[PDB]
Amino acid sequence: ITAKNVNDIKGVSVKSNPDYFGAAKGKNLIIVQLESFQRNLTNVKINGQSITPTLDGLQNETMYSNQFFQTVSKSNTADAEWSVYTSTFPSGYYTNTQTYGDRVIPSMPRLLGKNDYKTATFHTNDASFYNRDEFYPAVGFDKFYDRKFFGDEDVIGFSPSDEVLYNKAFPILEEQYKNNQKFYAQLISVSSHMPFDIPKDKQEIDLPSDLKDTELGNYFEAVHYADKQLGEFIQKLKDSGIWDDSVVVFYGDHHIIKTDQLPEEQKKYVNRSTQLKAEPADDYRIPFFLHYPGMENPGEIKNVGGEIDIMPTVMNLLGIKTGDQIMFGTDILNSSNNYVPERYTMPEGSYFTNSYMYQPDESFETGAATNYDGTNKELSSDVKKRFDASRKLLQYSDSYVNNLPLRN
Amino acid sequence: DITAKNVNDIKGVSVKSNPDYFGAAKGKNLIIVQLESFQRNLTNVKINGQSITPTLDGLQNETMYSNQFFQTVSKSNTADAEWSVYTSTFPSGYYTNTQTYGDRVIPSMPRLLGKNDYKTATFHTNDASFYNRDEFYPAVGFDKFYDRKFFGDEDVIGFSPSDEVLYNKAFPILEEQYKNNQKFYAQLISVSSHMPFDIPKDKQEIDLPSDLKDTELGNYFEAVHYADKQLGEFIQKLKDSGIWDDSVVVFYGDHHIIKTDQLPEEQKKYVNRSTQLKAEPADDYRIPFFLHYPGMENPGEIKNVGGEIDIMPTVMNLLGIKTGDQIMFGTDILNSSNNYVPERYTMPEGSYFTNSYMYQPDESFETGAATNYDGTNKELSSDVKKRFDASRKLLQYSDSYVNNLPLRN
Ligand SMILES: [Cl-]
Ligand SMILES: [Cl-]
Ligand SMILES: [Cl-]
Ligand SMILES: [Mg+2]
Ligand SMILES: [Mg+2]
Repeated sequence: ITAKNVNDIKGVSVKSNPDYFGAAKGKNLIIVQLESFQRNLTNVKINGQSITPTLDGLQNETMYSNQFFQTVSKSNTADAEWSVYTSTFPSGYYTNTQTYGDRVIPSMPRLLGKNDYKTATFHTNDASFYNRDEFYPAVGFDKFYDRKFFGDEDVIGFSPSDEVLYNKAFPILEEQYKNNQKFYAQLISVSSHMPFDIPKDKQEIDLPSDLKDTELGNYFEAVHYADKQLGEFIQKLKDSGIWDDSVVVFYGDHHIIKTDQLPEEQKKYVNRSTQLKAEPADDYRIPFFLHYPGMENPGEIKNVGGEIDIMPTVMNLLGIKTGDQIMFGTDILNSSNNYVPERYTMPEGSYFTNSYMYQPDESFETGAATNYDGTNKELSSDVKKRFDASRKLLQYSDSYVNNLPLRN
Repeated sequence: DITAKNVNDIKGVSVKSNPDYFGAAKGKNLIIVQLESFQRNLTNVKINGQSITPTLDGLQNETMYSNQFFQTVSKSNTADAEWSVYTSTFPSGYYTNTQTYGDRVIPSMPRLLGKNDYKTATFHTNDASFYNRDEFYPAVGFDKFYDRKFFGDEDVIGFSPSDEVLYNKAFPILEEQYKNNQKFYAQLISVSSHMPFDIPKDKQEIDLPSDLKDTELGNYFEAVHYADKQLGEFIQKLKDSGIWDDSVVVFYGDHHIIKTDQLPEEQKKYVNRSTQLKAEPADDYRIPFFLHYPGMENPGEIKNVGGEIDIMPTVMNLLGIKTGDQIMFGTDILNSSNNYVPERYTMPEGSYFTNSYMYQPDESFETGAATNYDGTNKELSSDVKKRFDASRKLLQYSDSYVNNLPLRN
């Protein structure tokens, strides 16, 4: 298995002389993974109250996507991290951070570490969760900051709040910045994790009575809190000068609300402005925002992507050659026909494109392609090719990951 | 390979082989009322001499009742309560079970009663599309459900007809079954005390002190008082008609709604401390539970703990119905003394409540904490470990069992 072979199997055409290559050469990298944020519940107003004003404001000054998809399996948050760090698929069976925490895993932090970046990840819960204390070394992060680093002050749910996350991380980044140390920081938010129970004094949305004592109402309070704290973190990055010297990426780890299951009177709260009339496609959309210094071309990215695509997309902006490193993702700024294979909650060979989703049943022929306007799509040759490629890619990714060398 | 015996062995609660009260209510009707957002630490409260729940307080002298009965809910609280009660299986840590498994043939209390000559119905004044009830109720084998279409749009409180309309329109249906010798199980789901607790001004009967007036807790007290009043009127009709003397009647709160430790300091004096558990969330997770059956000679406080999953096995014993090979994760609370209640979703998996302490894990079992209900720490002994392991295994088995249920089509 080689990098070329994998790319040929996927069959997505990527520019040989890529645009934006090294547009952010030598810049820092800050990535924030936002817990349980989904695109169809962002940019929503409840009686004039914006739920995600921070994300809404970023649309004018970033490249962002309305068709960016989660690529997760059994352990959703950890599968998101797996996808992003490794550009390999999460398992259909295992939790990869558990099963492969004993391997030497090629990765984004490892590659950046070979290009003079110090690398760290930040999360306020204990790193024993999902085997993170083994996984983070396995992917070659120089450091991870876990509950031991963050206090037990201002707990929301089961660990310190996003406010504590950003306030304790920022000074570390500021000191690296002042000392001319190129850095990659990954922050994993948590305050908007289910059950979305936010202290009363931190709830800022006055909910209408059809949202009171509902999962969706609680979700909106938690997302609003998380978005607020993100905005305060961004303002500190701007004031400090870090923003103008860094690539910054924000994405939701995965969806949490099944919007077609909502009570009928709550459905009016779902954002329909970029709705896909196919499930689970619509819900599987996660917000995605990308900033880099001196960007001249902000706006909507048309090519679809998933979490596995973040690494190749970012490495291109940072001007880093990936060489022989196997990546199952694609640089989304240098392709136009990308697609995203899915598994676990969907059968193997399921995938999303920029215009339709395919899902098999007992066989390819008994499956269904559904256009994003809701109409059926005939199972043509191209639909078949992506199904076959998707299944082969998953096989290769599973085999590749399973054959990684042991750390000991 | 999951059997009823295996599940019971995993839980490890000792249940009398020759049970007491078996068939004490053989052949009687069953009426169960699920009271929206009632919690035990906000019942039997007086505000300046005014009783908030005088109906429930009065029942204490003539029922078996519990001061340590717990909610067992997850993502969709009201529906998870119904799930727990009808199925005696745990709500999911991930799904809303009434949504995800509404396409299954689900073994249940109404299904089992239907095989013992009961006609079964559930009543709720909102639209049955909510939480997939219009599929869930058939899935568990209710003969009928009566929803908003049946109740009309008179006397709306909040978003649907009042508890008064619920009881007034249900009663004549029960009365006709009674007169025609049709044994029945009726499940009524109240709604007037749902948040935001908006009760019409002419229906507010508590004169609130200024530290409660126009506050969430104040509105909560008016709504609970209204709901308790209407429950009392329903009971009086059951008594007058003769149905009361021919029926097992169970009342329970679906789940708590007020986080009492988050109240303003001056409102905390309103919380009932008389049977306080000095552990959270144990204290708030207590829901009222009252059981009546005709010719009961032994009214008073049930010492053994229970949760919503325990209602089915407890009731089937009273009705003299053998459950056979039907898998139940709950326990007959009148024939055990060491029952415990696993919790999830708002607590980590392996958390549980006993009659004397709560356990909650952290990163591992060993880094968790057992807290006695007097507030003191409890050392993590072998028995504490066994219940943690059993709790986690029970949740796994329940999730697997429910996921493997056959499709209705
Ligand atoms: Cl008790
Ligand atoms: Cl559930
Ligand atoms: Cl139990
Ligand atoms: Mg997550
Ligand atoms: Mg409820």
